[PDB]
Amino acid sequence: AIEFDIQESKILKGVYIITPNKFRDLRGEIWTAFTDEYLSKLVPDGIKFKHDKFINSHFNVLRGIHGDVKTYKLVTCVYGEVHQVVVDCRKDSPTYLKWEKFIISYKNQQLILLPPNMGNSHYVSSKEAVYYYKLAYEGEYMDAPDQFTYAWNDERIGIDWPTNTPILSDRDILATK
Amino acid sequence: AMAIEFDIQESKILKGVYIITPNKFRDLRGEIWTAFTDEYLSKLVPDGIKFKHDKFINSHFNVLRGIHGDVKTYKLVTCVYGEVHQVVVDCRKDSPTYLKWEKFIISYKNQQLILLPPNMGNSHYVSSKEAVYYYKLAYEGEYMDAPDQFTYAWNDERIGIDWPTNTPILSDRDILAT
Ligand SMILES: Nc1nc2c(ncn2[C@@H]2O[C@H](COP(=O)(O)OP(=O)(O)O)[C@@H](O)[C@H]2O)c(=O)[nH]1
Ligand SMILES: Nc1nc2c(ncn2[C@@H]2O[C@H](COP(=O)(O)OP(=O)(O)O)[C@@H](O)[C@H]2O)c(=O)[nH]1
Repeated sequence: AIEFDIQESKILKGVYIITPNKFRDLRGEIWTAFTDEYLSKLVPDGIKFKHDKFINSHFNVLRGIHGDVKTYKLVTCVYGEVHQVVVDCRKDSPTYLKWEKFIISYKNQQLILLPPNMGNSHYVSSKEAVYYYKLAYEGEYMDAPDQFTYAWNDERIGIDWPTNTPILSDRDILATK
Repeated sequence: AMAIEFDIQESKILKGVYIITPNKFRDLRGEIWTAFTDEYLSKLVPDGIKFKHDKFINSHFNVLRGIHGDVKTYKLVTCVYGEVHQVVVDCRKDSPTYLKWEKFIISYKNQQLILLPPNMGNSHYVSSKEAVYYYKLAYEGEYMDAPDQFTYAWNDERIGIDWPTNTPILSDRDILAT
């Protein structure tokens, strides 16, 4: 019954697009976002998905670009719509500072796996959105002080966003200067 | 850095059922919160049993789902968008509260995750326009799909659940139980 299509990105090595199946009828939809059996093999042995988070954001909010040295992230949108943008922040990568966009609609389920040293960002194109992500890492959670931040509009990255005037946290503003 | 926190209270009326309340960082952009960590919450289920399965149910207004359960699955349930009337039923025949129930009205204003042990009846009713229902499942071995689950009628008079309507939208499984 439960299934996952798993494709590697054609642009960024190590980034995977996971597409679950669902039971859909007129009443709504039911689906499995993760099982340990099918998806734990996306991260190397000894590192476990052990942390689930949600971000409720309003229209025109942009969060990013955030990353750290050890955390794998499995991300999606379970209500509304986001422009999810993954940035290659691995300095030893031949695609360093290239990016890939997924427009993730809660009607079309797509989970994106980001390895460590990748930049995570998203922009809310719907009225509200709910962003779900699982984190896999060893040891303590890497909070804001232990993360790096690239500016949402860094010209070296050149991300194509739907606006020039998003709503940004003070952290995400600070990175523009 | 606002630290990740969980308040954990046992239900005053159904032994073995826990109400988990996370903290949140709220600002003008919206909200960020942690629904689960292994470090804080794995101790809600006995040793050897792991939360290993995450599911979502997107439903419309007036949809009722339930009452579903099985012999071995622990469930950690909440609503991450909209509002549900979450109702837990004690389906443990040894229990002195067998077929009693407890309601939690769950939304982002009262962000609340409910832990159900095995042999408990899980149900919810969607009181908002749309809702997203998130739940984690902990169990050993294979997933228990619909044929290996029990079903009590949403309106079973022996249970006597107070729902906001007499005319919910029901799956054919949940109708069959009438
Ligand atoms: N792909 C997928 N299908 C699911 C999931 N959960 C439930 N279903 C399907 O939803 C269908 C309807 O569920 P339900 O009405 O409770 O039981 P049934 O009518 O007796 O099968 C079943 O065929 C399940 O296999 C899931 O996580 N993923
Ligand atoms: N309570 C809680 N706070 C969190 C969580 N995740 C992040 N935060 C906090 O949210 C705040 C805002 O993050 P952000 O604006 O991106 O970074 P900041 O501006 O440097 O604080 C920080 O203080 C984090 O510690 C969580 O799961 N729960």
